[PDB]
Amino acid sequence: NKDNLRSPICCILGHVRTGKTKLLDKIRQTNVQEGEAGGITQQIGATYFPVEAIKQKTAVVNKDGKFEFKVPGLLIIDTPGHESFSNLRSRGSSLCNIAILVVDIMHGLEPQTIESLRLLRERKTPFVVALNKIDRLYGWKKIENNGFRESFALQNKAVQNEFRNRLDQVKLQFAEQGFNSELFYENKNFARYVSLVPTSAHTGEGIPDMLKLIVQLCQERMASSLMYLSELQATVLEVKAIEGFGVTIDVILSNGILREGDRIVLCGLEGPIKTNIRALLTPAPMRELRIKGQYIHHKEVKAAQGVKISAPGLEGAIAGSRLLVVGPDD
Ligand SMILES: Nc1nc2c(ncn2[C@@H]2O[C@H](COP(=O)(O)OP(=O)(O)OP(O)(O)=S)[C@@H](O)[C@H]2O)c(=O)[nH]1
Ligand SMILES: [Mg+2]
Repeated sequence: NKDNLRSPICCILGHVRTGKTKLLDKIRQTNVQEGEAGGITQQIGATYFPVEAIKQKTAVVNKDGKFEFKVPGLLIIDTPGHESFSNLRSRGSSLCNIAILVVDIMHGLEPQTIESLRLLRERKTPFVVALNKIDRLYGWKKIENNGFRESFALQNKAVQNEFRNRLDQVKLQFAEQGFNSELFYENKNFARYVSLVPTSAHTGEGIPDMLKLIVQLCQERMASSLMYLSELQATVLEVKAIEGFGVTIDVILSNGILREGDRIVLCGLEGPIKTNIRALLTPAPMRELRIKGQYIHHKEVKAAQGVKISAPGLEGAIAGSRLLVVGPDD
């Protein structure tokens, strides 16, 4: 049914300083990356992208306009690239229906790329690879926010030669790791072979191709079930004190529908916590949940979304705990 439609979850994974947060910043038109403490990503980030915005940002690679969008929206998960946060990467990976694996085209596959590849392989998660930082190709000239193929056609042959050498050795690296990969238009076996999207976080080039590709991951590679809403699933990302709201929880609503006044149960230090959802909040669209700002009050939220819950007795709450809704009787 057209209602009960579900927004899938996409996880961005990659080696440290590969441009994950920067790519998200370019799509969002924000500056989270500069703001980050320690100059690193240390927490899971949630941004919701309405399908309209995706249509906007994919216009250059879909100018006839006959490409089909059957998703209501897409929830996007940013993850830490550092070696230390294996656990956060694992959690994010557990949550996400599809993925973008970011590779620095200059460096190729690196240890955390390998780790992420194991994570994706183990949970059989459909993914595309973003060859980021293509502007670092010597003598690259920019057309802002343009499809990769269009701008690549305009490049000189030094740039094309460097690009195809790096592309070749990245393909050989993937082959060594047990993956057959292809440049996204060159791929004839979408099910078995991984599409590669050259991108620039600074220039925004290749991003429309990437967006349209994760969309096609949702429509073709992802299970049909997850196109539609189902029995509720939610996971606690964070526990924090917010003023006017006391101790609140940042939660990923993976499936189902969350409602205001719902009696919920989640896990705390020494045991279960049963309470009622007094306030159901989201960040503004195209904005991170962890980043503070304004909130939108909801009387219900449909999966998948990043939400903030205000409720009594959430002090003990544990991150990574599942969240359940308790029905009125028996
Ligand atoms: N030239 C160029 N630089 C980029 C590009 N993408 C990211 N960078 C630079 O690389 C650095 C790291 O970017 P960042 O967004 O923090 O990567 P990350 O994957 O999120 O890093 P982390 O979360 O694992 S710590 C930043 O200083 C950014 O300016 C790109 O496409 N082109
Ligand atoms: Mg980051």
